[PDB]
Amino acid sequence: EAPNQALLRILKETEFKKIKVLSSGAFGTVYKGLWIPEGEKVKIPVAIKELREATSPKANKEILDEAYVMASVDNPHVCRLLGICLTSTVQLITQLMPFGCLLDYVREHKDNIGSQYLLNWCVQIAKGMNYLEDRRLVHRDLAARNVLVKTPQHVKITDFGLAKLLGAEEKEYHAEGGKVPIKWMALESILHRIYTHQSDVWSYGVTVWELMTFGSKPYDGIPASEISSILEKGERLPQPPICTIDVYMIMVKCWMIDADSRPKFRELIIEFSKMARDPQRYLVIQGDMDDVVDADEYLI
Ligand SMILES: CN[C@@H]1C[C@H]2O[C@@](C)([C@@H]1OC)n1c3ccccc3c3c4c(c5c6c(n2c5c31)CCCC6)C(=O)N=C4
Repeated sequence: EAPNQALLRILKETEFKKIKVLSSGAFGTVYKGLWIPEGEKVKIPVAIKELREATSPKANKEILDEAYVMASVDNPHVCRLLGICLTSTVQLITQLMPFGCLLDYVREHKDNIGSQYLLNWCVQIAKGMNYLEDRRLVHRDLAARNVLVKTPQHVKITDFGLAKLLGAEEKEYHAEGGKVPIKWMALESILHRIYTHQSDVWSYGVTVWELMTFGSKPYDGIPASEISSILEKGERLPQPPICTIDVYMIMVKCWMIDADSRPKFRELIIEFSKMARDPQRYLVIQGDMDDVVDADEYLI
């Protein structure tokens, strides 16, 4: 329907100086870096992603898909794509999220994370997702590992490696085979490989649980083959200790079998917002260079 007029920006390799690896693995490597366009007199902290070295024409098709998706989103709670670089090895340039991945941030900081933070993150992610829903986009890989931390007060949804743009009002996405995170998935997904905005809500549910348990592993133990039967059984994840029944009851709703019974992201924004006005009522926690510009201030 609506034409996608997003701009894809092609950047010169000599406009950005790498600085250090921040993570390599199966997927590839990610660099901390600076982007210093033309004469513009700005330096922009960036992360440079290079889907390994291996230039198999499979690895460039995928990174180009991510870039497609990331170029089509503009929201405070969704990660910023700056452009791509067309070297032999094709590089994704995104905004640096210095504090890293939110899952590691909760593990690394429990003893210092208060309810105000937990509830604010929940609101911010719900905003990111509500906005993806507006852009008729289905994330399919929402999990705490895929949300990054720009500042502890500001998180952004990332990893669009599995995301799909729903074509002409095509209610649900029918997927191929291939590796898929089972423990974060709606049931109608694990069984029929259907993916809906409502199935994203489910993973929102597990994402919140990962936050409230400070980074625990969903169904730690249970191998992935059981997960479907276990959920048909009516079993769900346990109420985290810090969690009031108010909060946990919202998790549980994300995990209903009737997809349309679960809450809409716009509703999750509201509920978590109300809770964020009085955090200690809802979560019970012991103790409770010169020309640098952030990407979020660098517009064109
Ligand atoms: C566990 N999740 C990973 C940690 C990581 O590799 C991944 C693939 C994962 O996260 C989504 N990843 C991306 C994957 C797809 C698009 C963008 C990123 C990405 C970015 C950044 C990452 C950082 C770290 N990853 C960063 C980034 C590791 C910690 C330092 C910063 C960053 O600063 N801006 C973008």
